[PDB]
Amino acid sequence: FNPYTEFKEFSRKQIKDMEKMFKQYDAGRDGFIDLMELKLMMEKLGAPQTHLGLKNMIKEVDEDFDSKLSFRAFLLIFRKAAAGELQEDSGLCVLARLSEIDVSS
Ligand SMILES: [Ca+2]
Repeated sequence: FNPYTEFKEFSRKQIKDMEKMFKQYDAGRDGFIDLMELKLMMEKLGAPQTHLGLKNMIKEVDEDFDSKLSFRAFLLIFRKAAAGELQEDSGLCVLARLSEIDVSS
């Protein structure tokens, strides 16, 4: 898929930064962040989430029904963040905040 045409609100630098973080936490190297990998990510960032909380984070952006996060789903988190669509202090809000990738340009 082409992230550059699908997510025109982000510069190529920003998309590559997001790719850097995505790859860092896809420990399995399969191109997805699954529930267990996302559990570890939230722990490492210092904001651990419950079983079902993590499932709901994935559900919110998993528009392709992978039951895990593709890179498209990951970018969608930042799109929702940048557009004010995430619930205040929700798991996805916290992920985007603690990622250190600034989308509040
Ligand atoms: Ca993976």
